Amino acid sequence: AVGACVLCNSQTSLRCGACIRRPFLCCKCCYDHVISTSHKLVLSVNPYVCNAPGCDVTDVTQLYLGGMSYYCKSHKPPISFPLCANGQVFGLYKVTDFNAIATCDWTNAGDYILANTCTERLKLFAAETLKATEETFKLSYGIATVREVLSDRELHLSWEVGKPRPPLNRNYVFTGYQIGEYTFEKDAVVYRGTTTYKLNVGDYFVLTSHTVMPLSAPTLVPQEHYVRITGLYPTLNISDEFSSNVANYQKVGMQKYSTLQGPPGTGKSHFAIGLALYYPSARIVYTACSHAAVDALCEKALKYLPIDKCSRIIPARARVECFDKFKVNSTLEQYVFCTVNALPETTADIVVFDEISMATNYDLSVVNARLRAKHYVYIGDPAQLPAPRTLLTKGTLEPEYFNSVCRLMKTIGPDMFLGTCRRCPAEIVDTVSALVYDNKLKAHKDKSAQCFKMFYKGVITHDVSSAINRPQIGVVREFLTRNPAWRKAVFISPYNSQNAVASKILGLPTQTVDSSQGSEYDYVIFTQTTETAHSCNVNRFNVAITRAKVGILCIMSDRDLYDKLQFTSLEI
Ligand SMILES: O=C(NO)c1ccc2ccccc2n1
Ligand SMILES: [Zn+2]
Ligand SMILES: [Zn+2]
Ligand SMILES: [Zn+2]
Repeated sequence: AVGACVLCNSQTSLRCGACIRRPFLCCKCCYDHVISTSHKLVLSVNPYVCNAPGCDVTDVTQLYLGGMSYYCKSHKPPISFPLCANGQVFGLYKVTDFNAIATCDWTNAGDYILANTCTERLKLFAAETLKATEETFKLSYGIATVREVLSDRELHLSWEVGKPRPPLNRNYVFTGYQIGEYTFEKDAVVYRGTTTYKLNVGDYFVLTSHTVMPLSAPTLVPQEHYVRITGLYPTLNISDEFSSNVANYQKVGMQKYSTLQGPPGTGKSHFAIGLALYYPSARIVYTACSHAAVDALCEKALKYLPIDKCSRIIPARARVECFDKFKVNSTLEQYVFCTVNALPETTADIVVFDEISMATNYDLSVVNARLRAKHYVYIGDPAQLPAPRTLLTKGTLEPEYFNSVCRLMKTIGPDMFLGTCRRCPAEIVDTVSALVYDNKLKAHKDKSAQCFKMFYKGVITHDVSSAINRPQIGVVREFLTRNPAWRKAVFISPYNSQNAVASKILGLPTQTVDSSQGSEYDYVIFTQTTETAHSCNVNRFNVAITRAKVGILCIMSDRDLYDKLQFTSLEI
């Protein structure tokens, strides 16, 4: 009931009762808020409401102080002071951006733009409010009850009337009952639970409604610049493998935090594990939002770092299968690999946070709260995919607004830039360099002469909203007959429904653009499916085509992105 103002830290008993996070607001800032928003309920030890029996006046602008009690204009005593006077709300110990964050529905892009351009304390308020609004929104969808169990990987379901049905993709992990978490894909719905239980008919699955904890630590700690490497001890016997990053590792020891922008295949994993070989005594915590990103870092460490000094932290509510070669849950091992949401309360000499475009300000703050380190290193690429914002429907979110780190990388630029792509054929590197990296990404490989583009709009069908283009899958099928080396290709598309149709017809392994991020394949077959804002997104486009080591076939719908592709044009 007594804390500090979320706008100027001025100690106060006042909290906004109309805010879903009930932030402490000082007399000056509380007034500026209630006089401009629909928010008029003010909370103290006792609420600011009319004390007169059966009176429902709760608006602080319509209330007055009767000695030590509160009353409306109809019930106030002769000697009373309005709670709102001279730019203040009465309380003990006696902003336009805060009003917008506190009242927005988080469905517009301008809401997220503001959540990142605001002050630091408002970035945490925006992050808490957004995350709590994302969870209260989970109470809105309808329950699915089992009607029939077809097999071990398929079932038929009954849906709740009056409440809408949620998107059937691997993104929306349902929580079933206490049989564990369960996922779905499209009347024969394919079921895939984290736990393998012979599902009983009549059982029900409901979405993961978790409670949002408050944020204390900033998204980014205040920057410090040092004259020498601080708290870290370099090697002199440094493997020629990592000699290219020595100057950047030294810059890491001479700053509190450092940003590394690394386009696809420029050596981000290599940079992260080499930093451990450069400061060999340093205790490093490797973190990322996804289990896949943390696992990718584990594969690189297995190759260069002693397997005994490594540990993979796995939480009890195990949703996906993880890295199995390190000792599990040993918080004290020199090298700790763990996802943001499972981080223990520990300290480190260096913290490395990878796949930084996928992080939210909620995640940035959590890392600063659970880990107290001498140095922080943010590795990622603002030209790659951000975390999905489930409430955002109106407008497109730009990279300088993904999180505080991406905002820094897109405005002041990154501290370090890995400029040479070692993975992709030159056709792909030249296209993405011009598309998203301002011609600064250089190709290490020559042109493979296996990068093709075909302009084919086909026919667009929709399974609810995930789009399908059967003629584009047919064009791929025709190409494969004439190109058997492409038999070993991974099929990629912006839609899971397209991928389900392509897996049945082509039999190729399948990946959405979003789930392909971080991975690499010799051959990639990409069908754009539609020319929507989703499939034409340049960050998704950049990710889609930078998955290929040898060859890529792009069946395009957008003339703009087709014309930008510096690939060999095909006909049929
Ligand atoms: O070792 C690596 N991964 O296997 C790697 C990848 C990409 C690189 C790019 C430039 C310099 C070095 C690199 N190293
Ligand atoms: Zn204040
Ligand atoms: Zn409010
Ligand atoms: Zn009253």
